[PDB]
Amino acid sequence: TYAEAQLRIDSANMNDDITTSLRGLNKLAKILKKRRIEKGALTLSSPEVRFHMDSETHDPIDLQTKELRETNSMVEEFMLLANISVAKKIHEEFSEHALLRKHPAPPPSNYEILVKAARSRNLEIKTDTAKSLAESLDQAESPTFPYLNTLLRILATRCMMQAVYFCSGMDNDFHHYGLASPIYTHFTSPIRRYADVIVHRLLAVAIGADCTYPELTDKHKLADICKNLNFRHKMAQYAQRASVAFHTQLFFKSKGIVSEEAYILFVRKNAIVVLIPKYGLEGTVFFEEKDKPNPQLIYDDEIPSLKIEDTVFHVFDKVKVKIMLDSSNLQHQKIRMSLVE
RNA sequence: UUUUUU
Repeated sequence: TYAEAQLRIDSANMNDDITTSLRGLNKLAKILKKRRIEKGALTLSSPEVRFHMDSETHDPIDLQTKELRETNSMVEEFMLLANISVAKKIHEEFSEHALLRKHPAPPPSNYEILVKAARSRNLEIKTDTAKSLAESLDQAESPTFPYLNTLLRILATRCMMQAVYFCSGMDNDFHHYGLASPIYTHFTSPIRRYADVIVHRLLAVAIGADCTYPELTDKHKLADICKNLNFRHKMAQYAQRASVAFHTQLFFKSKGIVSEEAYILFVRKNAIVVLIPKYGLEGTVFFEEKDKPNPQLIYDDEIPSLKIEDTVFHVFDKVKVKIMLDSSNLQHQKIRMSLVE
């Protein structure tokens, strides 16, 4: 486990051969930490959630967000090293009939809204490439609150394109935007991915360690397999996110009408969507349908600020929110937030 | 709607 191995490595007290090997792995992982950001890789994942149960495991009680250890980043960068190695290997051997994974180049319009939000904030951001963006974003640690930096990171995480698997025979372009590497594929999970199963098959047929067949090298069939595995992949995150949304509703439903103070992260034309860190979820409140006459809303586009007769709301602010679940229709049990006039 | 373990 991670806590036990962390106490193994971080204490020089317990010393078998396995812990010595893990300390050597950590010393190599700090060199990977040296080269890591200098490659141009971004490790800025979305705000996660973890339920913790009760005496029954069917109604979980509390909601906790895990703080990551360094050994997670260690096995991360080792699997990145393995994937880069096998990608260059299959590129050298079978660049016409291998399964590769790309991240397309995003338009700068998705970065320009973030640059406008940084202009409202205390920081300028270069939208040229991932290198200058990551360097100017990592230099933006404000002593007012580091969680404003965290909100900037998750808003940058919101602004990306959808990576996919592709066959090279049918079509060509192999660059990857997110990892700042020229070519990439997945290899290190053949238990839970069929793409890694065909990666193992093509690598075993590549060095001649096992027999390949002509159905394993036909390109159009593979392109169809890449379309199928791209379709199956985007549905799975939809299912997982709907699952955590449903469970979250159950948790909220049995905690009555509790409330928080949250941070506003995105602004609607006539509504605003915020984040609550204590439960760590996203939630929108609409300012158009339960509202007064339209002159109480004044909206700007250069800076998306919404102005009321009392005060103009801005991004990255502590606000007054509540949690109430609606069941106006039994379909789509939805989380409503607040009411103001 | 990258990314690594489930």
